[PDB]
Amino acid sequence: GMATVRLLDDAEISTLPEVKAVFDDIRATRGSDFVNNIWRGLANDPALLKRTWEQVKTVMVGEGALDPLTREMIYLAVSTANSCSYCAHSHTAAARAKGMTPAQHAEVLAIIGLAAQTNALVTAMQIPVDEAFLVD
Amino acid sequence: GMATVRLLDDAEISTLPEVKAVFDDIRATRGSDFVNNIWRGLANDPALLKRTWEQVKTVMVGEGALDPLTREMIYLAVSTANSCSYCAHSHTAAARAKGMTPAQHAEVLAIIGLAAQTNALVTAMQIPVDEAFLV
Amino acid sequence: GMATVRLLDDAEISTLPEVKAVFDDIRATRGSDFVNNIWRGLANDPALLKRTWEQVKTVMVGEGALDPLTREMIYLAVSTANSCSYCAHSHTAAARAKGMTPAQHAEVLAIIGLAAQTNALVTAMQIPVDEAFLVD
Amino acid sequence: GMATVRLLDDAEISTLPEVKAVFDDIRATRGSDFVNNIWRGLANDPALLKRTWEQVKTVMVGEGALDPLTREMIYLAVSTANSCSYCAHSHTAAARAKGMTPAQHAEVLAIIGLAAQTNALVTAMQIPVDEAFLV
Amino acid sequence: GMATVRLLDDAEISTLPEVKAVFDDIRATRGSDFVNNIWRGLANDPALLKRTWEQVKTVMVGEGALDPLTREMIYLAVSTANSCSYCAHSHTAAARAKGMTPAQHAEVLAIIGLAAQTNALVTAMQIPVDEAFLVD
Amino acid sequence: GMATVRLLDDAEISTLPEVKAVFDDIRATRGSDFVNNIWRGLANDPALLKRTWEQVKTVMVGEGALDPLTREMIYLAVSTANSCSYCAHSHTAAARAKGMTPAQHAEVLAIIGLAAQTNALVTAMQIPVDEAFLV
Ligand code: NA
Ligand code: NA
Ligand code: NA
Repeated sequence: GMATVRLLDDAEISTLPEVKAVFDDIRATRGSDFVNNIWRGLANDPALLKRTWEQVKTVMVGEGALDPLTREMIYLAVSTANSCSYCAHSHTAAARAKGMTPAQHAEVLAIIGLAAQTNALVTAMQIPVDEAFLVD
Repeated sequence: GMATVRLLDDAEISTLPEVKAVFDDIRATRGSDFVNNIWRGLANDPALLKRTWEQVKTVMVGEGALDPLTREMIYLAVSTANSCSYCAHSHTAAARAKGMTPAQHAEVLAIIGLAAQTNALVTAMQIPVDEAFLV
Repeated sequence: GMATVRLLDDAEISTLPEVKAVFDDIRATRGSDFVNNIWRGLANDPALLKRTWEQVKTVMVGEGALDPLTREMIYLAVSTANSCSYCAHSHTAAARAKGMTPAQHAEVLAIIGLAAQTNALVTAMQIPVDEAFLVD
Repeated sequence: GMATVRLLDDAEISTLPEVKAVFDDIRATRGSDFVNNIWRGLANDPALLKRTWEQVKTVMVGEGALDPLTREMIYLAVSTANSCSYCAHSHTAAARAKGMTPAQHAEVLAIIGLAAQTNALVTAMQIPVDEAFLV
Repeated sequence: GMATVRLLDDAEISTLPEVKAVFDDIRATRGSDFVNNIWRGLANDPALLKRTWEQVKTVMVGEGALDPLTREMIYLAVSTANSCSYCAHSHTAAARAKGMTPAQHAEVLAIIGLAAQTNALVTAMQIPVDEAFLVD
Repeated sequence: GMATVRLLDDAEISTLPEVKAVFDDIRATRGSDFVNNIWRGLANDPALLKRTWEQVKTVMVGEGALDPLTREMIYLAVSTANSCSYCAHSHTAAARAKGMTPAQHAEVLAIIGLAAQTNALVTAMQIPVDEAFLV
């Protein structure tokens, strides 16, 4: 296929208790029977699959200091700066599912573009850290 | 110096009308006298200085989609993923000044670490885009 | 095509002695008549093609401090961190050809994910280098 | 300070039972008293500290696919390609402590430089994936 | 489609004065009726579209310290180092349109490869900045 | 030290015939006695030192497609986008020594910032490649 690993289908996963447990938890957690490809590739290693899902579930689900949409927008900006194409798609879809409006999307993009610009400029100028930033 | 350009000080900026216009605008906009070093470096090219500041005002300052703190936390996240040291400092400072609490900072860091990991894993596996995402 | 440069075929390469010399050496070295696309794009500039191949041959082939499989796993991790999609494919194939097991692959992935995480966290925290790391 | 978070010292960690549990576990695991600064930064968020340490133990410590040194050299390579200065230092130190010799270090650097170059060249040419790799 | 945003067509754009103004300026500036996809995705947010185009027009068009071809080659090298696949294509096409020869292209590639190599080596070695570089 | 390898000084290089050959060649090539620290780090692996220098001479030095300054400015741009601090310094210095003026430096920075922004925006939107670019 196009991944460097096999993408496991539901039929195979039902024969793999460790993997089925994780996939059913994803579905129960997300409120949808759709589980996206990232998980189907991680499924080749049950231990990694569970470590990754447990993190995602802890960080991105439940009460916390930031609302779920805000968390997805941060995830989307990070995915972009890391130039992960799949991640740009999945987290844009997830942001939309968590209520991201066109207006909000446009602003997220604007920030990602501006930040990339100023980051590059700072790096080219080798701006030293202001001493005011270093006070305890 | 330590930068690859000179960092213009206030004394020099006094006699540079196009540049003082921006520094005045920055100070008038942030309510403070302190202008950080990025701007002092950009000041070598008054046009680029103006363009950069205009973008920052439009995107970052005022009524808009997202609150100022949310914008700043997205800005911090980008700065980290792009590996810019100065920028991590500057935008951690900005987010705090815009009211980022310890609790919020901890969750931003957790999201940044987690996204770094999944991004890396997806890239290694070369996961193709779900047809669902394309409809 | 899809590359920003032409991909040279065997028929054309046989008319180009400088390029044919390199391609035949790749085949002799690798023990296979298959030469992958990277080389076919580099072939547009014979000098660059030979500089690149000579490096690859020196670093990745022959006795050295690390075994060939270990070298490919490092190459694969680097390719990933540099987000080169083609390189993720080619070096996963090369790692497999050099004996990488499913278990080993899963561990390489695990390290790449964990390292990306801790690298990001360190960068966000701007952790200063421990003085113990700086002793001569 | 120089970090964007405080680096908890042993005195503070003494009275932080969830955090001392991890520092004790780290020390008990590495056989040494020295815990590097990354952990002291992570200690501000005891949960993230625990999660990060659990991953490191599972992936990096003990019987597994690859020897500990090989794991460390892959970790070093990633850290370099991601451009993390602290991490280059920390994992060069770890690899040496796990027995990386001058000769091995030189070859890792050579591979890292070479991969950087070919990755860059492939990206510029936008080489499509061979159909062979997809069967 | 394949973008995470809609790509606006000419028919729709003619109903959107703000967006049509920008697109016609691109065409007038570039001397061609072809406007590439980046602009059609930015078109979902007129304000961002105009901010981006105004920058591009100011920096990349008109008299300045560097000739237009040189500007495109720098843009292409940056795009590559940022691993933006679309940008590698568009700026290679733009460089060619501004007169880039095969010989020049090969040299740009050579520099991009070499720089990526030395940058990686310096980073792995953590080479400290020579004091000679720090004199005012 | 501050580097993860030792930086060989001229005294050590005196008695290292393969390495002095390169340092002599570098100095003979640049017309100057000053050899920057990158080479002193590479000198730990004489073979890698030689390979790296051979590439630099072939690509960067002499008659070729592009003038030496243009090559250096492309090299600077790459170094910035790859986020290498030392390299930003070294290649800003090289470009100046090869005649980069304030005006040229300002435009390089402007291009680097602009490309960073559009690259980021294209990646976020996942713009597909125009069929025009593929004919
Ligand atoms: Na002054
Ligand atoms: Na204390
Ligand atoms: Na000495």
